[PDB]
Amino acid sequence: LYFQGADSCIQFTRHASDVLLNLNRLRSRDILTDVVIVVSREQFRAHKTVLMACSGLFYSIFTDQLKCNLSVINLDPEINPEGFCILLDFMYTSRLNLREGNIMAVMATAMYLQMEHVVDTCRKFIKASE
Ligand SMILES: O=C1Cc2cc(Nc3nc(NCc4cccnc4)ncc3Cl)ccc2N1
Ligand SMILES: [K+]
Repeated sequence: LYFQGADSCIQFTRHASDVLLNLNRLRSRDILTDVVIVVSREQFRAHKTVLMACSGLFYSIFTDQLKCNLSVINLDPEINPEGFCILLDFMYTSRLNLREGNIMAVMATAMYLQMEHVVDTCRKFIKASE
């Protein structure tokens, strides 16, 4: 479906989420993935443009003339791979699987990746939990 947006244009309600769903399908089938992110010896395949669109750290890395060519990126080995996995899934779905057992790891990983809206959200859920 579509609607008449704030401008004159026709706007498609599900378009952006459909694009993201299709990018996640590509990721799931390893189609056009162009980088491996390595965390504590676990490898995660992804699309650089999606990483950059969601993360300040990945934005800085891939706009750098030297680093934009890298097909492998190592993160700080103190990073929890589960924390990374949760944020990567978020990037491709808009859904953040936050819970008691993981929220601290997720918040620390989001801070490192410069995902400021996720960091704020984590703060609110920790602050309410106290
Ligand atoms: O009108 C349109 C818009 C459109 C987008 C895409 N792109 C993708 N589709 C899927 N899966 C569904 C699919 C697979 C194979 C054939 N048909 C549909 N996964 C990933 C991507 Cl990137 C494919 C076809 C069409 N047709
Ligand atoms: K670790």
